[PDB]
Amino acid sequence: SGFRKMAFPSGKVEGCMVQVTCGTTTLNGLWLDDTVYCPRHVICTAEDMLNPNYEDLLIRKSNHSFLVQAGNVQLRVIGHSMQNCLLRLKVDTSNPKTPKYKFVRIQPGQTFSVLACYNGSPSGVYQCAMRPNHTIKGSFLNGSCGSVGFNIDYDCVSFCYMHHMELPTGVHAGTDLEGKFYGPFVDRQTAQAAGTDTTITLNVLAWLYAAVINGDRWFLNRFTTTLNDFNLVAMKYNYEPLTQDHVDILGPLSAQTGIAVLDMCAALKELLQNGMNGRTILGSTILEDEFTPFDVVRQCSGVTFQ
Amino acid sequence: SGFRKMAFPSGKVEGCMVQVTCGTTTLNGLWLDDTVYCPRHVICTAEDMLNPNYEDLLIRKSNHSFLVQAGNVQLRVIGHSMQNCLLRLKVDTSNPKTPKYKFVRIQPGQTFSVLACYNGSPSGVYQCAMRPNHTIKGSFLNGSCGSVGFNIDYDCVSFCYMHHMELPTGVHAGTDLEGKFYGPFVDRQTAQAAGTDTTITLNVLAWLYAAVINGDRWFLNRFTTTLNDFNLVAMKYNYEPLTQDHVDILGPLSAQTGIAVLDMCAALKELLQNGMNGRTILGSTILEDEFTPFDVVRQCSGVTFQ
Ligand SMILES: *[C@@H](C(=O)N(CCC(N)=O)NC(=O)[C@H](Cc1ccccc1)NC(=O)[C@H](CC(C)C)NC(=O)OCc1ccccc1)[C@H](O)C(=O)OCC
Ligand SMILES: *[C@@H](C(=O)N(CCC(N)=O)NC(=O)[C@H](Cc1ccccc1)NC(=O)[C@H](CC(C)C)NC(=O)OCc1ccccc1)[C@H](O)C(=O)OCC
Repeated sequence: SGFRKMAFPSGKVEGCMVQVTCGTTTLNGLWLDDTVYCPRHVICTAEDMLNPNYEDLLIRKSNHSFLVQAGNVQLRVIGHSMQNCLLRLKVDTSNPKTPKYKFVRIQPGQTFSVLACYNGSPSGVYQCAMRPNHTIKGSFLNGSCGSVGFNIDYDCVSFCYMHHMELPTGVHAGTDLEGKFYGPFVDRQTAQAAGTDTTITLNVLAWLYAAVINGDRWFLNRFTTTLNDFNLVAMKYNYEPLTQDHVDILGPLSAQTGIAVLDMCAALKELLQNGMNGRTILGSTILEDEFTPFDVVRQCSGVTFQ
Repeated sequence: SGFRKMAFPSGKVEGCMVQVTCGTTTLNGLWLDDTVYCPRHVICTAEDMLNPNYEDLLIRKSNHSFLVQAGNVQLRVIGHSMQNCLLRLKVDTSNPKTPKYKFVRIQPGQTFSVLACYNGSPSGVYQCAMRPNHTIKGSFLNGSCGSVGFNIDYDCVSFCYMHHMELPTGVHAGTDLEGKFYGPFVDRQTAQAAGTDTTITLNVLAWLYAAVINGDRWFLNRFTTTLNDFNLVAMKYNYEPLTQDHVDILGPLSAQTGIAVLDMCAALKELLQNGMNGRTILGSTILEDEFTPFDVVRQCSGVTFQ
């Protein structure tokens, strides 16, 4: 019993973290096989963070311009290239600790674990969701660029995020492991802002199923709704529209709890309209939107507490 | 910027997790040097979970009654003993991956990371606090007994919890790594209940400092309070009393933000008395009590966003 945001155990990714230094800049990198990946802004200098031209900043770099440090050991750089907003440095050595891994591009509303690192040294791990506005609400201080986000299935690490920037509202922006940003952001210190965000409807509904699977039914009601009517109320509250795909995704949870998805929507549409005020759901006031239906299945019992 | 519950990276503890089987029971253990530690209830049988006599259940066990499995490898058991509510099994082998470690007995209000494991296989990590009523609000399903809680400073793992039981309210109970329970609980399936819990005042105040360090001042006020007057209001709301020790602990945060602790108490005493209703603090409605002043210092910037 219990329901907690939880991260994947971080050990397979700790054995991949290194420190990359170019000049007086040090930031984190990710060593997998014989390659180190890191934000290309490692090559910026203090005086040009506004409009760096990376292609031009890089052609002035050689292999011995980069030092890669793994533990107390120095990795020799034997080639480099840029890929989108990342650099790929070839090192002497293949990392004995490389796990099975994939690189994947996570989709808004999905969740992943962040391993926050400074100077190549892991300091903490936490779960977060890719927001609909393509930023994440992370927790990162100076030196965290290069920290990665990932998910793990069986023995395989699916890397999905490398950290790059913080935006004025204190939320965070970064790229996939091919160096393509999430969202419209760019790796320069020019004014950028997160676009308005929206609540992730699919996740809020999932988390209502988890509350029920765990034993709470208080927020239910005897009413049903049309997808279309629900979506009218969602607009008003700044929720993403619910699509039939989202409804189908929620099938297994609906089946385990015996509550039809559109009955759960009417319950949400009543929480939205009438408030919670006085009562929590799984320890929370505020409808929580950072758990996927997959995260609820992974973590809850397969047997409903009826 | 940002503020997130975060766990310590879990890799050093993943390399310590094994599976211990006695009969048809399998649960997790913790291998450190040449010893495996696990809940003694691994020796219970289906028909006596109410009143097992462990001393008598154990004298009927030999070394070859236990199988210890590390990865695909079998560890031979070469001696065993009981210690309080744990067994210590000596294995053939010293674990090559033992980190520097200590065993410590965490104190109520402190926080630690739990690595949830099933069958010796880590599945997730999350942060939780030792509640004043000596249970933790964890998230654990059948097979999680033996999962551990820990903190890490530098290279050293301080183990503080091994999981044993779930109580009817869905909260959790367990022991230190010397096998002494936290709280008045016992390792048998006889009726037990968590005592009434209380909110952890020191942590709520810490988290008000973190909100300020991050840049929010909304809940402040022009008023001050007496420790004693604050405590009157704390009783009414079911908060632990605030002691001068707690006040001294909060000094560094007070100094970084320039808000006197007793001014922060008056602000809390006004949140308590007037509600939050409409506004959040670091993303939360509900005053959060699962971050220590040490966890806020570890995670926030050292420079206040004034
Ligand atoms: C890199 C690092 O630690 N971080 C993470 C910061 C954090 N708290 O998450 N990354 C950076 O600091 C960015 C460095 C940079 C990136 C591209 C090009 C040049 C430099 N910069 C920022 O994240 C910056 C804010 C910092 C807190 C100052 N963000 C923006 O400028 O966003 C755009 C913007 C919006 C509004 C007004 C102005 C700008 C680590 O710092 C490092 O090694 O840096 C080397 C460059
Ligand atoms: C051990 C295991 O996975 N867990 C963790 C359970 C969880 N979800 O956290 N531990 C147990 O299940 C306990 C097993 C046990 C302990 C001592 C002696 C004999 C057996 N039992 C419980 O935790 C049990 C509840 C279970 C969900 C059934 N708790 C209590 O009975 O609490 C006291 C009580 C209160 C009110 C009424 C009755 C009892 C894993 O299950 C294993 O290997 O078990 C081997 C014994």
